[PDB]
Amino acid sequence: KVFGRCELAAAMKRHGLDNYRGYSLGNWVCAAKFESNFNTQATNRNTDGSTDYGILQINSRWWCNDGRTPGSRNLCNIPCSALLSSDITASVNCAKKIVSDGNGMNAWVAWRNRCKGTDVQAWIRGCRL
Repeated sequence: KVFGRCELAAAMKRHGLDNYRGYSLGNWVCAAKFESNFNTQATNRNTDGSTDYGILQINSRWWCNDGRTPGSRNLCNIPCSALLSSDITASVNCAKKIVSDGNGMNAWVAWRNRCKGTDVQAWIRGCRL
């Protein structure tokens, strides 16, 4: 699905993301613009061979089942392609837990560089929720 700016994210709050586990709603919409370009079908195989999946860019190495990942933990218990699907109602669950790890946003590389120190609520500005 190709999502628009203001219509790609209203569902996050529909899935519990408002100031969840201390992260502001100012910090969520920035990152996906930096991991799959508002796109759900973008998954990218790192040099590490653990292919990343979804807008979220989740790698096959620590979280989901693809089978081309040796030694994969698969803590998420979900087929990796179940993430990319037109319906995103379940992928956020693993996301909503990835941070509880105590690394929170550390797992994502874009928020730490492109979204850190930014005008984050300026990504939620101008929209109706």
